[PDB]
Amino acid sequence: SGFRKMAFPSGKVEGCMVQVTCGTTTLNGLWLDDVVYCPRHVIPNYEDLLIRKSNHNFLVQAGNVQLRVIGHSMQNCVLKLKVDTANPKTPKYKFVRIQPGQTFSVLACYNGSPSGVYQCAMRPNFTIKGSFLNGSCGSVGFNIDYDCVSFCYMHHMELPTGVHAGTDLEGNFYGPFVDRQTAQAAGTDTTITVNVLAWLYAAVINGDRWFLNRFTTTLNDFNLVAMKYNYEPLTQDHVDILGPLSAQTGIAVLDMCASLKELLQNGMNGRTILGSALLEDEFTPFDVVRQCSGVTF
Amino acid sequence: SGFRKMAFPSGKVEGCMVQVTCGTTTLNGLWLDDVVYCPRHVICTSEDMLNPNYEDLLIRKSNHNFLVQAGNVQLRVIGHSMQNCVLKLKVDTANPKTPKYKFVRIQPGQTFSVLACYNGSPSGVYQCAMRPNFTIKGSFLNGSCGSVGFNIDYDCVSFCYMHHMELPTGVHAGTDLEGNFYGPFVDRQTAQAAGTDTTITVNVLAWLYAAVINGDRWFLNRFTTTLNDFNLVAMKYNYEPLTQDHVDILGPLSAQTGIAVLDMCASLKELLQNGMNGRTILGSALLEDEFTPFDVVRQCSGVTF
Ligand SMILES: O=C(Nc1cncc2ccccc12)[C@@H]1CN(S(=O)(=O)CC2CCOCC2)Cc2ccc(Cl)cc21
Ligand SMILES: O=C(Nc1cncc2ccccc12)[C@@H]1CN(S(=O)(=O)CC2CCOCC2)Cc2ccc(Cl)cc21
Ligand SMILES: [Cl-]
Repeated sequence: SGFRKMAFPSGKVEGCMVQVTCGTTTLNGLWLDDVVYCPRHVIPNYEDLLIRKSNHNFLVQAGNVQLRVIGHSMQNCVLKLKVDTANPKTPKYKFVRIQPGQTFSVLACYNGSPSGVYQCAMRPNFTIKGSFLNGSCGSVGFNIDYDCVSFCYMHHMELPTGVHAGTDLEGNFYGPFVDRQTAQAAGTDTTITVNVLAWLYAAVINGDRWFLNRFTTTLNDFNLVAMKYNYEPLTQDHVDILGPLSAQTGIAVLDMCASLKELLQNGMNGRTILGSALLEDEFTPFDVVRQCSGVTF
Repeated sequence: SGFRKMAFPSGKVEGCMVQVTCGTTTLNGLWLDDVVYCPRHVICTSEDMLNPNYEDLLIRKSNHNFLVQAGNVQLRVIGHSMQNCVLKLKVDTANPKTPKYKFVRIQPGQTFSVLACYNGSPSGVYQCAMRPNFTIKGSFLNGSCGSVGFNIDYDCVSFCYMHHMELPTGVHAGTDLEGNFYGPFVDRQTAQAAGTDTTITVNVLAWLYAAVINGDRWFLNRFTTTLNDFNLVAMKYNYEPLTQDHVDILGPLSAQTGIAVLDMCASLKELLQNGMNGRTILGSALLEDEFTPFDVVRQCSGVTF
C-alpha cells in the first residue's frame, strides 16, 4: 500500500555528473565515455563565440580530479567537450526525446555535485515545474528500463513564472524557447488527462472508490467536457494504453471518464484522493503499473 | 524558483542493497563493511509471526542457512547475532562500495529518503516523514522489508529507518538501524493499530515560509497570537502542539522573510478557519507537513522574492 511520487534510483547518473567552468560561468556537465555534454550557454552567435575558444579555456572537474579537454563541438544548443579520459562509471545509455505528458527523474546538481532527485512531467506547454536555483544548468532528466539509462532532458533556464525549460541530449529545445536573455513566456498549460485517469485507477487499486459511479460516456462527450476545463483531449491511443488498468480494476476507461467528468463539474466536496485535494496529472499509466507491481533496476 | 518534494541522490545506498534468504522468506539487507543488517523476522514463518520466540528460532540456525546475494555474487555468512529487532549477519567480504555512514535515531516530524527495494534490487526513491504517531506513509509491497530510510547531509549517509511491516490502515512501521522500533509496535502479527495521527505544525509553518520566499503572501494577515492561544486553536484541528523549541528553530526563516513566528502562526490559524478558497500554496490545495525547517533552508534560495 501507499502511493508516492517516486523517482528512479539515481546512482547510474550520479557517476556521470561533472562541473564545467568557462570564464565566469560554472554549470553541470554529463560525462559519458570520453565526452562531456553541457548547455552551449556556458560560453548570441554561438559559432562566433566558440571559434574564439581553445580547449584549455574549458575547465572540467570530476570530483577532485581535473579532466583535460582535447576537443569541442556544438550540436544544436548542446556543447560536446571531448576529454582525454573515458568515464569508467559510464552506464548503458541512450539519448531519447520524450513527448508532453511523459514523466522522468531529475537529478538536480550544483557545481557538478548531485543535491537531490525528484520526479516530474513534461507539461503540454513543454515546460517542467522543477525545483532549480542558479547553478543548476546542465542537470539532467532520465528514465531507467532494466539497466539502460535513457537521458531525455538537460536543464537550460528558468522562465518568469518560475517554471523551467531545456533540451533533449541532442540540444533540441522542448517548446518554442531559445537559449538567450529575451522576452519568452510559457504558453497556457493544460492538464494531462490520460495521467489523471491513471492516478484515479491507482486510487481504486489502493482502496479509494468514493468517486466511482454507475455511469459511462462516449469519447466525444467526454472530450467536449474536458476541453471546457483546460484538459488535454483523450484519444483512442490513451484509451488503449489504459486497457490493463481497466481490466485489473473492472472499471472501463469510459466508465472512469464519467467519474472524472463528475469530479470536474462538482469538485471533491471536502474529500481527498490519495491524500490530495487536486486531481494529480504527473503519473503516467506505466508509472502506476510499475509502482503497483514493484519493478526493479 | 519552484518547490518540490526532493529526495537525496540514492547512489551511495544502492551500492549497499543485498538480498537475504532464509528458508522460504526473501527480503532486503543493508551491507556495510563486513555486516549485513536485515529485519529479524526473516527467520520466521507466517505461523511463527503470532508469538515468535526469536531467541529460540535463531539458536536453531547455522551460518549456511542464511543465503546472502549481492548482485550476481553469493556472499558467505561467517557469523550472526541479534540486536533488538535486527539481525546482523557477519559476512566474509567487506562491501567495497561502503560509504561514509552513521546510524541515527530520528524524532517524529523528521524527514528522510526511502530507497524501496525488492529482492535486493532498488526500484525507486521517495521522500517521506516520521509521523507523530511513529508510522510512515510509504509506498511498499510484499518483499520490500529491509528497505532503508536515510539522509545525506554533506557526504555522510545517515541511516535512520529500516522497513519491517505494513499495519492495517496501509501505513508502515519499522526500526532505527539498532533494531529499536519507532512507536509502540512489535514485529509480531498481533492486533496493533496506528494511533490517531496529527499534522506536524512546525513543518506546515516552514512550508508557509517557503511559500513567502517563493513570492506568495496571499495568506498573511495583520494579526499575531500568543503561543498558548495558537496551541488551543491548533489542537482543535488535530495539529501537534508548537513548542518554544519549534519557535526557536523557525528563527532563521523568520529573520529572512521579516515575518515573526507568532505572526505566521496567526496566518496558519486563519487558513485552518477559512480553508484556501479555490487558491493553492506552492501548487498544493492542502497544508503540507512533510518539509522540515532544515529542508526549506536547504532547497529554497537565500533571497526572498
Ligand atoms: O535561466 C537561467 N538560469 C537558471 C536556471 N534554472 C533556475 C534558475 C533559478 C534562478 C535563477 C536562475 C536560474 C540563466 C540565467 N538567467 S538570469 O536572468 O540570470 C536568471 C533569471 C531566470 C528567470 O527568473 C529570474 C532570474 C539568464 C538566462 C538566459 C538564458 C538562458 Cl538559456 C539561461 C539563463
Ligand atoms: O507486513 C509485512 N510485509 C509487508 C511490508 N510492507 C508492505 C507490505 C505490503 C503488502 C504486503 C506485505 C507488506 C510482513 C508480512 N505480513 S502480511 O500479513 O503479509 C502484511 C499485511 C498488511 C496488510 O495488507 C495485507 C498484508 C505480516 C507481518 C507481520 C509482522 C511483520 Cl514485522 C511483518 C509482516
Ligand atoms: Cl530528528
